[PDB]
Parts: sequence; structure tokens; C-alpha cells
Amino acid sequence: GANKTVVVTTILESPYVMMKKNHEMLEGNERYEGYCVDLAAEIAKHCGFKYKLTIVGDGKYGARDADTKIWNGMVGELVYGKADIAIAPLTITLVREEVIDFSKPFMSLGISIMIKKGTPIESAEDLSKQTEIAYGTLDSGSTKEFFRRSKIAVFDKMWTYMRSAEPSVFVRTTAEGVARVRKSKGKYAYLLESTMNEYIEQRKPCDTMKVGGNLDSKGYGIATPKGSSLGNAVNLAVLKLSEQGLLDKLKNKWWYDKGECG
Amino acid sequence: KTVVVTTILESPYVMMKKNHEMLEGNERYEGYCVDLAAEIAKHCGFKYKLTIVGDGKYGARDADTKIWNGMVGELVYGKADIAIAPLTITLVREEVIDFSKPFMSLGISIMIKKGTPIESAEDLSKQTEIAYGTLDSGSTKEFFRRSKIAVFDKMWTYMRSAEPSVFVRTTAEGVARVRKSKGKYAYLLESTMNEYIEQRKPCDTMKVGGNLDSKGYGIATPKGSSLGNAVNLAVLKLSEQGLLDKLKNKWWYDKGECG
Ligand SMILES: CN1CNS(=O)(=O)c2ccc(CCc3ccc4c(c3)N(C)CNS4(=O)=O)cc21
Ligand SMILES: N[C@@H](CCC(=O)O)C(=O)O
Ligand SMILES: N[C@@H](CCC(=O)O)C(=O)O
Ligand SMILES: [Cl-]
Ligand SMILES: [Cl-]
Ligand SMILES: [Cl-]
Ligand SMILES: [Cl-]
Repeated sequence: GANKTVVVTTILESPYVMMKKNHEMLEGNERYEGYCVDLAAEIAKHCGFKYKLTIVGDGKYGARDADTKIWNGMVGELVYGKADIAIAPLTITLVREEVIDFSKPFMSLGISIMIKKGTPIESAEDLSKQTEIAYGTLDSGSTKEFFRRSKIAVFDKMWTYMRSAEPSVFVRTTAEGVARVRKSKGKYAYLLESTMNEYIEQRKPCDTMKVGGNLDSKGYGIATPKGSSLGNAVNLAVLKLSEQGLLDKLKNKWWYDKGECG
Repeated sequence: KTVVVTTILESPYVMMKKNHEMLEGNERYEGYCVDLAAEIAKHCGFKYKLTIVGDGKYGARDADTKIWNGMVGELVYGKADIAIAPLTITLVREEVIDFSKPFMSLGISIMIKKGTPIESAEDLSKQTEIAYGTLDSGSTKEFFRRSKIAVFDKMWTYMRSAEPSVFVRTTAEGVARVRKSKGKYAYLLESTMNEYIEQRKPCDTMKVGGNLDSKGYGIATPKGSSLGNAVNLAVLKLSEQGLLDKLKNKWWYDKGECG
């Protein structure tokens, strides 16, 4: 049939998607800026489709409710046919690949530790062997699922603590985790993806630090519903952009060219 | 039916065992990709036969005949059912074969003999005393041939016409050239292999500078293969169980010989 506008689900997560200065004077895709906004435009141009960016209603990446088995977040938008494609920092995972399709990765990441500068923590093993400093993860994402499912001794011990900690150590948004690090005087550490950690480290007031090596090695992919006709073209577009160096330029544009800490 | 796996002799991915001459079949070989093959086959439930690619090449398309060689060619023309090897995901290959999600990350990197006054690709491009080249018939050479980045295009212009040839047929030949050229040759190769060799005797090479790109290895199948889906889910399963990280530590850090 005739060409229709592709519905893109994404999420407000800096620097992937951010509200522009004066967004209240703008409409449609012009309201937004960031790495994934630029990436959407490049993918759409190579694949030759028009699109509308839509922020996921519940603000979640995507997890499956154990009881109802209903998917939420951006994953749910694809599963239930409310969006045609997700262009966001959406981590490739086994459970998600069982229900949606992912392109080859457009960016690498691993789980990492964010501390307030001066916190006497250097590693996940350090976190697991003490109780003075609390720590947690984002809700409804791949990081929380990583710890829930891990059989590695240190990570299993961390999950056993996190799942029962009171008050809750989990946060609903990355911004809430950053605020908790900054306001807890070194008594909270935040487990998040190295990409977001490195971005925040270069934003004012320059009071956080990434410590230790990454806990795993993964990537973000552009997601489509299973059997989608867009998957093949999107996949080739990602690989083309990668080999031309454009994904590297976009990373430098939105992370380091924008750095505020020197 | 028994799955024919094409792979390539490349340390520490696939290596001949000690006393291999008295062994038979898959037992002749050891390494990261040998272990990975066993894990994939177990999760997907197939029997397999490891076969070293006849021409010893990863895979490139002949510009004139448009015939693919190497492991890529084995898949395209039906001589193998799957490739389990350090085979780089690239656009040109994705147009003719299928790749799993990546099982290992890498980037192009620089290998020097210790003490060579080179710190970056920009350093190499701005001088002529130190020659440099890449492996033939692989993704690294193709990267430089197709690049429009100023530094890498300048490097390609030099490499393509240098005499004697700066390209080598095997990784081992590139390393030997670094070690024997008294600092007058630097070798462009993937960071995974660079880091492995750096920790092998005689401990006389060094990786310098950041990686020039960011990519990964994938398990490859012919287009439309019924094995593609299961293999992909198996890789992701192994990744999340931490088994790919275990395998890396087994074949890289456990084999380090330089302290
Ligand atoms: C950025 N980029 C460009 N496109 S690409 O050539 O396909 C490509 C392949 C691999 C990586 C390395 C990072 C990564 C991403 C994704 C996964 C990983 C590891 N591992 C190691 C486990 N499997 S995965 O799919 O979660 C990056 C990459
Ligand atoms: N990238 C993650 C969200 C962030 C996190 O879980 O740390 C996901 O796709 O679920
Ligand atoms: N991994 C490369 C071979 C090594 C190289 O080109 O440096 C390939 O798949 O072609
Ligand atoms: Cl429309
Ligand atoms: Cl058979
Ligand atoms: Cl022997
Ligand atoms: Cl040949």
C-alpha cells in the first residue's frame, strides 16, 4: 500500500533524547534533540521513510510482568503494535530478542558504578562486602534484570541485598539515581550503563565518578516488531553509518563536545 | 545431519593441539572458537565437524570475478553450514551472508615493536621511515580501502602502492615482520589479536593508541539458513550467563606469558 508515517517510540534520556531550549515554541520532531534524534534522522534518510517521534507513555525501557506476562515500556509499544520502531538506548537482551527484533548494535556499553567523588568504593566486590553505602539500579530495565538473573557470586550477593533493601534502592529514572548519588553524601552508589555514566561525569556540578571496570559487555540496537519489513533496511543502515564513522562523530558530538567539566 | 563448521587457524581462537597428529576430528583443535562451537552446538542440539578453511582466508570479494573467497565464500557457495571464527561483521558481508549478534568486541589497532616512536594512526600517516600494512582478504584492509576519513585515506594511498608489499597473508607473518624489522614496520590488526600477542613471548610488541573503529565478531550462516535464529539466541544466552567472559579470560589472560 501507500507509504505511511513510521511511529518511532523513544524515551527522554540524556543525551539520547532531550527537550530543546524553547521546545514550547516547537511542535513534532522539532521539540527534541540528541544522539537518538540525530540517529533517527539518518536511519530515516537511508531507509527513505517519514517518521514521528513519540515519547513512551510510561517512561520505561521494557520489562515483562511476571504475573500478567504483559510487556511494558518501549518493548511493550512494539509488542502490542503501538509503535513501528524503537530508536533509543535499548539494550539487546535474550528475553527481548525472544519477542522483538534488534538491529546490529549502534553503540557499546556495560554496567558500571557511579559514585559521588571521594566515596571509598573501587569495584562491585567493594560494594558487596560492606553495608554503609547503599546501591541500586533503574526499574524496568536490563540492568535490574542482569542482577536478578546472575549466578556470579558477587552479583548474586548484590541482588540479594538490593531486592530486600529498605528504603528501596531502585529508581524510576536515571535522573533520580543521579540525584540520589549527589544528595546522599557518599552513602549511595548507582549502577547504570557506562554510556550514561560517562555522560553525567562531564556535566555540572562535576561531582560524580565512574569507578571500576564494566560488569558486562552489551550494546544498544534499533528494535522492530518481529517480522517487520523495516528490520533488514534498518540493520544495513546502522552498519553503513558505523563504517562511515558517523556513529563515532555522533558520540563525540553529544558526549565530549558538550562536556562541561574541562 | 552433521553441521559443517568452517573456521580458521588463528590464535587463540583455533590452534592445533599438542600431538594433534595422533588425534582425529574435532579433537585436533583447541581454543576460544573451539569451546564456543561446542557451546553453540549443545544449545542448538546439532552435531558438527570443524573444518579449517582451505585457502586460509577470512573473506573478500574479487573485484573482477565478484567471487567471494575465504570462510565467507564457503558459506556463499554451500561448502559450509556455519562459520565459527573471529569473523568481523561488515556491511558488505551482511549483504551476502547472515551474522548473529556479536560474541566479542574489537577495533582496528596498531602493533609496534617496543620503542618505535609511534603513538597513533596520525603519527604513522605523517612519516615514511616506518612502513605499515594489514592482513590480506580481511575486514581491516577493506576498512582502509573504503574509508573517506582523511588520516585513513592517506594511509590507504600509501599502503596500496608501497613496494615491497606491506600486506601479509597471515597474522603470524605480520607479527614476525614487526619483530624482525627493528622498528621499521608497524602492523594494523584487530585489538583482540594485538592484546593476545602482547602477552606472548618474547614480549617485544606493544599496542599503541586508541582503536580506529568499533565492531564485533559474529557467527555467520548462509542467507536464510534455518540455524540463524537458534544460533543468535544461543550467543545471547552465553553472553548473559557470563560464559563468553569466562572464555575470554581462559584464552587471553590465562595464556599471558609476560607477567
Ligand atoms: C558499535 N558497533 C557497530 N556495529 S557492529 O559492527 O555490529 C558492532 C559489533 C560489536 C560491538 C561491540 C559491543 C557489543 C554490542 C552488543 C553485544 C556485545 C558487544 N556482546 C559482546 C554480547 N552480545 S550483544 O549483542 O549484547 C559494537 C558494534
Ligand atoms: N538500556 C537499558 C536501560 C538502562 C538500565 O537498565 O540501566 C534498557 O534497555 O533496559
Ligand atoms: N577479523 C577479520 C580478519 C583480521 C583482520 O582483517 O585484521 C575479518 O573477519 O576479516
Ligand atoms: Cl500517514
Ligand atoms: Cl551427516
Ligand atoms: Cl605437536
Ligand atoms: Cl582462494
